[PDB]
Amino acid sequence: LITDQSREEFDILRYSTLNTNAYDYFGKTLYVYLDPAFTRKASGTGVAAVGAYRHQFLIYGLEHFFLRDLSESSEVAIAECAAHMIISVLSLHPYLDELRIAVEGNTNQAAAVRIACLIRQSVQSSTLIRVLFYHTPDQNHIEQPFYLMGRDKALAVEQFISRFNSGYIKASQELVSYTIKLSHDPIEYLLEQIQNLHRSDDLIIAVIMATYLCDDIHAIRFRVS
Ligand SMILES: CN(Cc1ccc(F)cc1)C(=O)CC(=O)C(=O)O
Ligand SMILES: [Mn+2]
Ligand SMILES: [Mn+2]
Ligand SMILES: [Mn+2]
Repeated sequence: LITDQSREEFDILRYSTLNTNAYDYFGKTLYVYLDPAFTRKASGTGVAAVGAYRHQFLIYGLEHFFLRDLSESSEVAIAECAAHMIISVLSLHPYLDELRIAVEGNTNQAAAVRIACLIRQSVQSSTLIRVLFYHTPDQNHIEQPFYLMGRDKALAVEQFISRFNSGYIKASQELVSYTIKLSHDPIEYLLEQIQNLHRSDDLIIAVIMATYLCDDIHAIRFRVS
């Protein structure tokens, strides 16, 4: 259960990240979590781009979208959508010099590795940046660029609820979203998913997980793909 004050302050108090006199105030690494679409009913693809300000977090980008055809063409669509958001966030924040991405590979491990590669090729065509992916060892023990969700989801949700209520999770006032803002405010949209958090959710799961993978404890899992 999320406090009404935290919801109110999340809406009215946002980080002004474009003052050139304040570029050296923020963390220089962008953490991205991607939750791909999974179908009786179909879920969408959730993407969140978070960063650090001291011991707090700020959301830079959010993407939530549903596909019309889910046969390999969707992999290109998911990757391009995520890459477009990342490129725009990096264009506005020149202080970001590292990119740490986690692609959820629970639904399909092979498709997750394909998406990771597609994002890496798009981002590297557009900008010169260090790109690291979360690596998990597969059935054959070879490290692959995907994240596997399990029991730790309970820990990540718990951690989030405590940080959110303390006001340690804030939005950027130059928050990038190409998929949302379609008769919405991206924050008001995210807040609706926050109010339904229990003990569609793809966007809040991406926010919870991106802020969870910020920890030093996970740093060793991020490698060049
Ligand atoms: C079923 N899984 C994979 C999963 C498996 C085990 C686990 F602990 C956590 C996640 C989904 O990711 C579903 C989803 O996004 C959705 O319905 O929007
Ligand atoms: Mn408002
Ligand atoms: Mn998922
Ligand atoms: Mn999902």
